[PDB]
Amino acid sequence: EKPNFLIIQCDHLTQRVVGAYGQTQGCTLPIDEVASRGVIFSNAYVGCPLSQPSRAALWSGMMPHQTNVRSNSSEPVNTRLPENVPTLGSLFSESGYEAVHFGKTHDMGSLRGFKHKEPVAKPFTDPEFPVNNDSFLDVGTCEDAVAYLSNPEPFICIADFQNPHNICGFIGENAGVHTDRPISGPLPELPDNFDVEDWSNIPTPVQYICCSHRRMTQAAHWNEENYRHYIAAFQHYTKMVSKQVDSVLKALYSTPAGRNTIVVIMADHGDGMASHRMVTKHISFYDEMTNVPFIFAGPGIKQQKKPVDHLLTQPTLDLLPTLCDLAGIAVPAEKAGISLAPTLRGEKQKKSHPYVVSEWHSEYEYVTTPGRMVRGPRYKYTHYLEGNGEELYDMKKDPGERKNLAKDPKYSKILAEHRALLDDYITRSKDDYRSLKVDADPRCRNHTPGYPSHEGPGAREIL
Ligand SMILES: [Zn+2]
Repeated sequence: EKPNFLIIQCDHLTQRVVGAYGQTQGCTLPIDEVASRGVIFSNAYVGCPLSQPSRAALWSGMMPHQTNVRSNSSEPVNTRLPENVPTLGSLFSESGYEAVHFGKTHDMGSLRGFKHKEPVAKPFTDPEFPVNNDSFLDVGTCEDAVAYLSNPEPFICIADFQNPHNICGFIGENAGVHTDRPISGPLPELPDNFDVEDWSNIPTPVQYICCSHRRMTQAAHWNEENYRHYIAAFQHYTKMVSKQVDSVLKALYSTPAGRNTIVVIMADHGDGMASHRMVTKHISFYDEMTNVPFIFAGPGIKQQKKPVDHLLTQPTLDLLPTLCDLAGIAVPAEKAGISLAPTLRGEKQKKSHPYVVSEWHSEYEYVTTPGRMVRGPRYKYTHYLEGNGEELYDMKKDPGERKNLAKDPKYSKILAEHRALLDDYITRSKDDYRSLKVDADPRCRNHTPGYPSHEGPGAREIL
């Protein structure tokens, strides 16, 4: 019998908060239970740390400059994926699967082939944290997926949850200098990489996220207590969505279809979680935002106690071929992803990514400051057109990315070697990166570098 698939994706969800990754306890027990039956990938980099580019890319198995959906802007700034591009939904539908999608779309046409049902917001009251339509829509999504799974073959079902994206609304309610609303639970500690060591040693676009990113403008002058309350809220919205994941899985396993279902849990991108002073996602490529949870379990998938760290994976590219392989569906040769089904099955992985990549372009076209990330087996390299800025982090010895090695002459060979990987990427993927124009108004680079120095309203008000 062909397997069913349930893909659960949570917007902003991070490795740090998912207990299976070993950093934070107590926030994701239902996800951790799935992980404990299957396989989790340590190195799972998304193609862009932003929702619409990530999703347009994910469901088509392509990179953002190829879909040409490079920001969150709507039509005509970004155009829907052409109907001739194969997608996860087209491939599965054409192979006899019922393909259904619940929850957040934000796909710019890459969900073609799925039958989508729009969720309806179901409001509720939270006595300690701000909640908004992000959280209320998730209630509807959960109801929809529960109803579907409680009476389902073969099928592929996506449940696209918003949380912990309600962190964005939290930041708005706590913008600027403020005293935090008291909460009852423990107040988390700041991460080891909270502080930026040296602002002069990071790229211009990253130095001025306070100017270009509304949420960073709002948090720029936050104190340490303020950031700790941010982390608490992030954990709270994570717990909230984890309860919905539990409800969805209970529905799945309530009929005989469940045991024949492969479950995937992932995120479109992560969240700064105060690391590098960052809130949410914008411009930078640090692991908190680019390296997401990527968990599989189900029939034929052999349990692995240890996270898989010997492979570099790219969910944005790899999900489509992995699911097709598990379903016995031929993948178009042009798709650049690499099926992980052999690793999942305990069979020989004959092909793997030598490196993985992420992209930045713009958020809403106020500031266009393209960049690229290359994660090799050990080091992460970043480049930004603006100022020709570069980063180089030793991910083995400096997993917090505190120490930029790009200007250290001891690392000049390593730096060259990673520039060369970017060159290979640009060639093979037909990236127009090197020809792109920076549009970064000097008004958004007009104070001493770094967020504590930020003055004034930021790009969306000034430009
Ligand atoms: Zn600023």
